[PDB]
Amino acid sequence: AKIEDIVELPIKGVRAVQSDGQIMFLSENGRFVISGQIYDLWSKKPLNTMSQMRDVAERIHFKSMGMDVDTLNTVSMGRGDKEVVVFVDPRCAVCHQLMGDAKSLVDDYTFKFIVIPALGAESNRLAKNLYCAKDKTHALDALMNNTLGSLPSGQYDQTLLTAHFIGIEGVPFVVAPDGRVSKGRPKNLKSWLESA
Amino acid sequence: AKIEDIVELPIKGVRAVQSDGQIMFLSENGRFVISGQIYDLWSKKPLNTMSQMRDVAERIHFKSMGMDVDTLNTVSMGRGDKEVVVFVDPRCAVCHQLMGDAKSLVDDYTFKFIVIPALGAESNRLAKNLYCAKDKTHALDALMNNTLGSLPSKETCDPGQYDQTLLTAHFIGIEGVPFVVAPDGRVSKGRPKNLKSWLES
Repeated sequence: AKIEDIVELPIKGVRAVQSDGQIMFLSENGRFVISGQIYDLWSKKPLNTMSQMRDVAERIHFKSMGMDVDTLNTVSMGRGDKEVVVFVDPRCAVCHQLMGDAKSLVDDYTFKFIVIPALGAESNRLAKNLYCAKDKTHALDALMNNTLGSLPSGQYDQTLLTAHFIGIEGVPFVVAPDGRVSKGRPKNLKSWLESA
Repeated sequence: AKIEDIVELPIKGVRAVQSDGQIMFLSENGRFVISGQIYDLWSKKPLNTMSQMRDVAERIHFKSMGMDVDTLNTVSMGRGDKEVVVFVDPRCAVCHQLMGDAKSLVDDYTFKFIVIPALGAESNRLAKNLYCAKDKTHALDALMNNTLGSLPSKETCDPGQYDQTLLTAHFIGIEGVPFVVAPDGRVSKGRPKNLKSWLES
Protein backbone atom coordinates (compact mmCIF):
# COMPACT_ATOMS: atom_id res chain seq x y z
CA ALA A 1 0.00 0.00 0.00
CA LYS A 2 1.27 3.39 -1.22
CA ILE A 3 2.08 6.95 -0.12
CA GLU A 4 0.14 9.03 -2.72
CA ASP A 5 1.15 12.57 -1.74
CA ILE A 6 3.74 14.24 0.46
CA VAL A 7 4.04 17.73 1.91
CA GLU A 8 6.89 19.01 4.05
CA LEU A 9 5.35 20.99 6.96
CA PRO A 10 7.05 24.10 8.58
CA ILE A 11 7.95 22.17 11.71
CA LYS A 12 11.49 21.98 13.14
CA GLY A 13 10.78 20.25 16.50
CA VAL A 14 8.02 18.37 18.31
CA ARG A 15 7.25 18.04 22.00
CA ALA A 16 4.97 15.50 23.73
CA VAL A 17 2.79 17.21 26.39
CA GLN A 18 0.68 15.50 28.97
CA SER A 19 -2.40 17.13 30.52
CA ASP A 20 -5.22 15.39 32.46
CA GLY A 21 -4.43 11.97 31.06
CA GLN A 22 -4.13 12.96 27.41
CA ILE A 23 -0.82 13.15 25.52
CA MET A 24 -0.65 15.55 22.54
CA PHE A 25 2.14 16.70 20.21
CA LEU A 26 3.04 20.38 19.90
CA SER A 27 5.45 21.77 17.33
CA GLU A 28 8.40 23.48 19.04
CA ASN A 29 7.25 27.02 18.28
CA GLY A 30 3.58 26.42 19.34
CA ARG A 31 2.05 26.71 15.87
CA PHE A 32 0.64 23.16 15.49
CA VAL A 33 -0.99 20.69 17.79
CA ILE A 34 -1.38 17.09 16.75
CA SER A 35 -4.00 15.03 18.66
CA GLY A 36 -3.33 11.32 18.18
CA GLN A 37 -0.81 8.46 18.63
CA ILE A 38 2.95 8.30 17.89
CA TYR A 39 4.62 5.15 16.70
CA ASP A 40 8.33 4.28 16.64
CA LEU A 41 8.62 2.54 13.25
CA TRP A 42 12.25 1.48 13.85
CA SER A 43 11.49 -0.24 17.15
CA LYS A 44 8.09 -1.37 15.82
CA LYS A 45 6.30 -0.17 18.90
CA PRO A 46 3.67 2.36 19.83
CA LEU A 47 4.74 5.06 22.34
CA ASN A 48 1.83 5.51 24.74
CA THR A 49 3.35 6.87 27.94
CA MET A 50 5.53 9.87 28.74
CA SER A 51 8.12 7.33 30.05
CA GLN A 52 8.36 5.78 26.61
CA MET A 53 8.61 9.31 25.13
CA ARG A 54 11.53 10.08 27.41
CA ASP A 55 13.12 6.79 26.46
CA VAL A 56 13.35 7.75 22.80
CA ALA A 57 14.69 11.24 23.63
CA GLU A 58 17.34 10.05 26.12
CA ARG A 59 18.24 6.52 25.13
CA ILE A 60 19.27 4.37 22.19
CA HIS A 61 18.57 0.63 22.13
CA PHE A 62 20.46 -0.67 19.08
CA LYS A 63 19.21 -4.22 18.95
CA SER A 64 15.64 -3.02 19.56
CA MET A 65 16.01 -0.87 16.45
CA GLY A 66 17.35 -3.71 14.33
CA MET A 67 20.98 -2.57 14.42
CA ASP A 68 23.86 -4.85 14.95
CA VAL A 69 26.78 -2.54 15.82
CA ASP A 70 29.33 -5.29 15.16
CA THR A 71 28.50 -4.88 11.43
CA LEU A 72 29.68 -1.25 11.43
CA ASN A 73 33.33 -0.20 11.38
CA THR A 74 33.57 -1.56 14.88
CA VAL A 75 36.30 -3.01 17.12
CA SER A 76 35.70 -4.63 20.46
CA MET A 77 37.54 -4.42 23.76
CA GLY A 78 36.92 -6.18 27.05
CA ARG A 79 35.10 -9.08 28.71
CA GLY A 80 32.09 -7.80 30.64
CA ASP A 81 28.52 -9.01 29.97
CA LYS A 82 27.46 -5.26 29.96
CA GLU A 83 27.83 -3.62 26.52
CA VAL A 84 29.12 -0.04 26.04
CA VAL A 85 29.02 1.61 22.59
CA VAL A 86 31.30 4.57 21.79
CA PHE A 87 31.32 6.33 18.44
CA VAL A 88 34.83 7.68 17.83
CA ASP A 89 36.88 9.54 15.27
CA PRO A 90 40.41 8.26 14.74
CA ARG A 91 41.89 11.80 15.17
CA CYS A 92 39.78 12.78 18.19
CA ALA A 93 42.02 13.11 21.24
CA VAL A 94 39.20 13.09 23.79
CA CYS A 95 38.02 9.87 22.12
CA HIS A 96 41.55 8.49 22.61
CA GLN A 97 41.54 9.51 26.26
CA LEU A 98 38.10 7.97 26.75
CA MET A 99 39.36 4.72 25.23
CA GLY A 100 42.27 4.82 27.67
CA ASP A 101 39.90 5.10 30.65
CA ALA A 102 37.89 2.10 29.29
CA LYS A 103 41.01 -0.10 29.58
CA SER A 104 40.63 -0.12 33.38
CA LEU A 105 37.04 -1.38 32.97
CA VAL A 106 37.45 -4.37 30.63
CA ASP A 107 36.51 -6.91 33.30
CA ASP A 108 32.99 -5.49 33.81
CA TYR A 109 32.25 -4.12 30.35
CA THR A 110 32.70 -4.98 26.69
CA PHE A 111 33.34 -1.80 24.70
CA LYS A 112 32.27 -1.45 21.10
CA PHE A 113 34.34 1.28 19.48
CA ILE A 114 32.58 2.37 16.31
CA VAL A 115 34.96 4.39 14.18
CA ILE A 116 33.47 7.32 12.27
CA PRO A 117 35.27 9.99 10.25
CA ALA A 118 33.31 12.94 11.61
CA LEU A 119 36.34 15.21 11.30
CA GLY A 120 37.27 14.90 7.61
CA ALA A 121 39.06 13.34 4.67
CA GLU A 122 42.08 12.26 6.65
CA SER A 123 39.79 10.78 9.30
CA ASN A 124 38.21 8.91 6.37
CA ARG A 125 41.61 7.58 5.38
CA LEU A 126 42.44 6.16 8.82
CA ALA A 127 38.92 4.83 9.31
CA LYS A 128 39.04 3.29 5.84
CA ASN A 129 42.32 1.55 6.61
CA LEU A 130 41.03 0.14 9.89
CA TYR A 131 38.04 -1.19 8.01
CA CYS A 132 40.40 -3.30 5.82
CA ALA A 133 42.55 -4.71 8.72
CA LYS A 134 43.94 -8.24 8.50
CA ASP A 135 43.81 -8.51 12.28
CA LYS A 136 41.32 -6.44 14.22
CA THR A 137 43.13 -7.06 17.54
CA HIS A 138 45.99 -4.95 16.17
CA ALA A 139 43.37 -2.61 14.62
CA LEU A 140 42.10 -1.99 18.12
CA ASP A 141 45.60 -1.29 19.27
CA ALA A 142 46.25 0.90 16.17
CA LEU A 143 43.04 2.83 16.79
CA MET A 144 43.95 3.64 20.36
CA ASN A 145 47.51 4.78 19.49
CA ASN A 146 46.65 6.90 16.43
CA THR A 147 48.80 4.64 14.20
CA LEU A 148 46.07 3.55 11.75
CA GLY A 149 47.49 4.54 8.36
CA SER A 150 50.28 1.92 8.31
CA LEU A 151 47.79 -0.91 8.62
CA PRO A 152 48.06 -4.17 6.64
CA SER A 153 44.94 -4.64 4.49
CA GLY A 154 34.56 4.93 -0.81
CA GLN A 155 34.76 8.63 0.09
CA TYR A 156 31.39 8.23 1.83
CA ASP A 157 31.68 6.11 4.93
CA GLN A 158 28.59 3.98 5.69
CA THR A 159 29.13 4.14 9.47
CA LEU A 160 29.22 7.96 9.08
CA LEU A 161 26.08 8.00 6.94
CA THR A 162 24.18 5.76 9.44
CA ALA A 163 25.15 7.63 12.58
CA HIS A 164 24.05 10.86 10.88
CA PHE A 165 20.76 9.40 9.75
CA ILE A 166 19.89 8.24 13.24
CA GLY A 167 21.00 11.49 14.90
CA ILE A 168 24.41 10.72 16.41
CA GLU A 169 26.01 14.13 16.94
CA GLY A 170 29.62 14.84 17.80
CA VAL A 171 32.35 12.57 19.05
CA PRO A 172 32.81 10.86 21.32
CA PHE A 173 29.21 9.64 21.60
CA VAL A 174 28.67 7.09 24.32
CA VAL A 175 25.75 4.70 24.86
CA ALA A 176 25.54 2.95 28.28
CA PRO A 177 24.28 -0.66 28.71
CA ASP A 178 20.85 0.67 29.69
CA GLY A 179 20.76 2.90 26.58
CA ARG A 180 21.56 6.25 28.23
CA VAL A 181 23.47 8.57 25.92
CA SER A 182 26.36 10.90 26.58
CA LYS A 183 27.04 13.54 23.95
CA GLY A 184 30.72 13.90 24.75
CA ARG A 185 33.09 12.36 27.22
CA PRO A 186 31.44 11.93 30.68
CA LYS A 187 33.19 13.47 33.75
CA ASN A 188 33.60 10.02 35.24
CA LEU A 189 33.11 7.16 32.87
CA LYS A 190 32.90 4.43 35.49
CA SER A 191 30.29 6.29 37.55
CA TRP A 192 28.34 7.33 34.53
CA LEU A 193 28.06 3.74 33.26
CA GLU A 194 26.72 2.62 36.61
CA SER A 195 23.83 5.10 36.88
CA ALA A 196 22.25 8.45 36.03
CA ALA B 1 -5.69 21.93 34.12
CA LYS B 2 -1.87 21.75 34.36
CA ILE B 3 0.61 20.35 31.84
CA GLU B 4 2.06 17.61 34.05
CA ASP B 5 4.92 16.55 31.82
CA ILE B 6 6.82 17.54 28.71
CA VAL B 7 9.29 15.64 26.50
CA GLU B 8 11.24 17.11 23.61
CA LEU B 9 11.29 14.46 20.89
CA PRO B 10 14.17 13.62 18.53
CA ILE B 11 12.34 15.02 15.54
CA LYS B 12 13.74 17.73 13.18
CA GLY B 13 11.06 17.75 10.45
CA VAL B 14 7.51 16.45 9.81
CA ARG B 15 5.99 15.47 6.50
CA ALA B 16 2.28 15.08 5.92
CA VAL B 17 1.87 11.80 4.07
CA GLN B 18 -1.29 10.59 2.44
CA SER B 19 -2.00 6.85 2.20
CA ASP B 20 -5.43 5.21 1.49
CA GLY B 21 -7.21 8.55 1.95
CA GLN B 22 -5.78 9.30 5.41
CA ILE B 23 -3.09 11.72 6.31
CA MET B 24 -0.28 10.90 8.75
CA PHE B 25 2.78 12.85 9.99
CA LEU B 26 6.17 11.31 9.44
CA SER B 27 9.48 12.42 10.98
CA GLU B 28 12.40 13.49 8.70
CA ASN B 29 14.34 10.25 8.96
CA GLY B 30 11.12 8.10 8.90
CA ARG B 31 11.64 6.87 12.48
CA PHE B 32 8.32 8.16 13.88
CA VAL B 33 4.78 8.31 12.55
CA ILE B 34 1.93 10.15 14.23
CA SER B 35 -1.66 9.10 13.36
CA GLY B 36 -4.28 11.74 14.19
CA GLN B 37 -5.36 15.30 13.47
CA ILE B 38 -3.25 18.50 13.12
CA TYR B 39 -4.58 21.91 14.15
CA ASP B 40 -3.02 25.26 13.18
CA LEU B 41 -3.10 27.38 16.33
CA TRP B 42 -1.96 30.63 14.60
CA SER B 43 -4.81 30.62 12.10
CA LYS B 44 -7.08 28.57 14.48
CA LYS B 45 -8.16 25.95 12.02
CA PRO B 46 -7.93 22.15 11.68
CA LEU B 47 -6.01 20.91 8.69
CA ASN B 48 -7.70 17.90 6.99
CA THR B 49 -6.66 17.88 3.29
CA MET B 50 -3.32 17.68 1.47
CA SER B 51 -4.27 21.06 -0.06
CA GLN B 52 -4.35 22.62 3.40
CA MET B 53 -0.95 21.02 4.11
CA ARG B 54 0.47 22.63 0.96
CA ASP B 55 -1.13 25.89 1.93
CA VAL B 56 0.76 26.10 5.23
CA ALA B 57 3.99 24.94 3.54
CA GLU B 58 3.80 27.36 0.62
CA ARG B 59 1.87 30.42 1.86
CA ILE B 60 1.62 32.99 4.66
CA HIS B 61 -1.77 34.64 5.34
CA PHE B 62 -0.94 37.45 7.70
CA LYS B 63 -4.50 38.51 8.55
CA SER B 64 -5.78 34.93 9.03
CA MET B 65 -2.95 34.38 11.49
CA GLY B 66 -3.76 37.59 13.37
CA MET B 67 -0.65 39.41 12.10
CA ASP B 68 -0.91 43.12 11.33
CA VAL B 69 2.17 44.20 9.36
CA ASP B 70 1.49 47.86 9.98
CA THR B 71 2.64 47.40 13.60
CA LEU B 72 6.16 46.53 12.40
CA ASN B 73 9.06 48.63 11.05
CA THR B 74 7.24 49.07 7.78
CA VAL B 75 7.02 51.51 4.91
CA SER B 76 4.33 51.69 2.22
CA MET B 77 4.65 52.36 -1.46
CA GLY B 78 1.77 52.45 -3.89
CA ARG B 79 -1.94 53.05 -3.76
CA GLY B 80 -3.40 49.79 -5.11
CA ASP B 81 -5.96 47.62 -3.27
CA LYS B 82 -3.77 44.46 -3.28
CA GLU B 83 -1.28 44.21 -0.46
CA VAL B 84 2.20 42.91 -1.22
CA VAL B 85 4.61 42.20 1.61
CA VAL B 86 8.37 42.39 1.18
CA PHE B 87 10.91 41.74 3.90
CA VAL B 88 14.09 43.62 3.13
CA ASP B 89 17.41 44.54 4.74
CA PRO B 90 18.51 48.19 4.52
CA ARG B 91 21.89 47.22 2.95
CA CYS B 92 20.51 44.62 0.55
CA ALA B 93 21.04 45.86 -3.03
CA VAL B 94 18.96 43.05 -4.49
CA CYS B 95 16.14 44.29 -2.23
CA HIS B 96 16.65 47.88 -3.64
CA GLN B 97 16.29 46.55 -7.21
CA LEU B 98 13.05 44.84 -6.37
CA MET B 99 11.83 48.08 -4.82
CA GLY B 100 12.65 49.91 -8.06
CA ASP B 101 10.75 47.35 -10.13
CA ALA B 102 7.87 47.86 -7.70
CA LYS B 103 7.70 51.63 -8.46
CA SER B 104 6.02 50.72 -11.74
CA LEU B 105 3.24 48.67 -10.05
CA VAL B 106 1.90 51.26 -7.62
CA ASP B 107 -1.34 51.36 -9.65
CA ASP B 108 -2.52 47.87 -8.67
CA TYR B 109 -0.64 47.15 -5.45
CA THR B 110 0.34 48.68 -2.18
CA PHE B 111 3.79 47.41 -1.16
CA LYS B 112 4.58 46.88 2.53
CA PHE B 113 8.32 46.98 2.94
CA ILE B 114 9.16 45.40 6.20
CA VAL B 115 12.62 46.43 7.32
CA ILE B 116 14.62 43.85 9.25
CA PRO B 117 18.28 44.08 10.26
CA ALA B 118 19.23 40.54 9.28
CA LEU B 119 22.75 41.31 7.93
CA GLY B 120 24.65 42.69 10.90
CA ALA B 121 25.39 45.77 12.99
CA GLU B 122 25.34 48.45 10.34
CA SER B 123 21.99 47.01 9.17
CA ASN B 124 20.80 47.26 12.79
CA ARG B 125 21.84 50.84 13.06
CA LEU B 126 19.97 51.88 9.89
CA ALA B 127 16.74 50.03 10.79
CA LYS B 128 16.77 51.59 14.27
CA ASN B 129 17.13 55.06 12.72
CA LEU B 130 14.05 54.46 10.60
CA TYR B 131 12.13 53.28 13.65
CA CYS B 132 13.10 56.26 15.83
CA ALA B 133 12.73 58.80 13.01
CA LYS B 134 10.96 62.10 13.59
CA ASP B 135 10.00 62.27 9.90
CA LYS B 136 8.68 59.25 7.94
CA THR B 137 7.50 61.17 4.86
CA HIS B 138 10.79 60.71 3.02
CA ALA B 139 11.38 57.31 4.75
CA LEU B 140 10.67 55.36 1.56
CA ASP B 141 13.28 57.26 -0.43
CA ALA B 142 15.92 56.91 2.28
CA LEU B 143 15.30 53.17 2.33
CA MET B 144 15.71 52.68 -1.41
CA ASN B 145 18.78 54.89 -1.71
CA ASN B 146 20.35 53.58 1.52
CA THR B 147 20.48 56.95 3.34
CA LEU B 148 18.52 56.04 6.47
CA GLY B 149 21.45 57.19 8.58
CA SER B 150 20.75 60.83 7.75
CA LEU B 151 17.19 60.62 9.00
CA PRO B 152 16.69 62.92 11.98
CA SER B 153 15.71 60.95 15.08
CA LYS B 154 13.02 61.44 17.70
CA GLU B 155 14.15 62.47 21.18
CA THR B 156 14.63 60.18 23.07
CA CYS B 157 13.99 56.90 21.29
CA ASP B 158 15.58 53.59 22.24
CA PRO B 159 13.77 50.27 21.46
CA GLY B 160 16.65 48.06 22.49
CA GLN B 161 19.38 46.08 20.83
CA TYR B 162 16.93 43.30 19.59
CA ASP B 163 14.69 44.48 16.72
CA GLN B 164 11.09 43.27 17.27
CA THR B 165 10.31 43.28 13.54
CA LEU B 166 13.28 40.94 13.00
CA LEU B 167 12.23 38.75 15.88
CA THR B 168 8.75 38.47 14.39
CA ALA B 169 10.02 37.66 10.89
CA HIS B 170 12.31 34.96 12.30
CA PHE B 171 9.53 33.46 14.41
CA ILE B 172 7.02 33.16 11.54
CA GLY B 173 9.53 31.61 9.15
CA ILE B 174 10.92 34.40 7.02
CA GLU B 175 14.25 33.25 5.59
CA GLY B 176 16.77 35.37 3.76
CA VAL B 177 16.14 38.72 2.11
CA PRO B 178 14.34 39.79 0.15
CA PHE B 179 11.34 37.62 1.10
CA VAL B 180 8.16 38.27 -0.85
CA VAL B 181 4.54 37.49 0.04
CA ALA B 182 1.98 37.81 -2.74
CA PRO B 183 -1.63 39.06 -2.06
CA ASP B 184 -2.88 35.46 -2.26
CA GLY B 185 -0.12 34.38 0.18
CA ARG B 186 2.42 32.64 -2.05
CA VAL B 187 5.96 33.15 -0.84
CA SER B 188 9.17 33.80 -2.68
CA LYS B 189 12.38 33.07 -0.85
CA GLY B 190 14.47 35.51 -2.88
CA ARG B 191 13.62 37.96 -5.67
CA PRO B 192 11.59 36.13 -8.30
CA LYS B 193 13.06 36.10 -11.79
CA ASN B 194 10.00 37.94 -13.11
CA LEU B 195 7.97 39.83 -10.55
CA LYS B 196 4.85 41.19 -12.20
CA SER B 197 4.10 37.78 -13.62
CA TRP B 198 5.01 36.10 -10.36
CA LEU B 199 2.53 38.33 -8.54
CA GLU B 200 -0.08 37.22 -11.11
CA SER B 201 0.28 33.42 -10.64
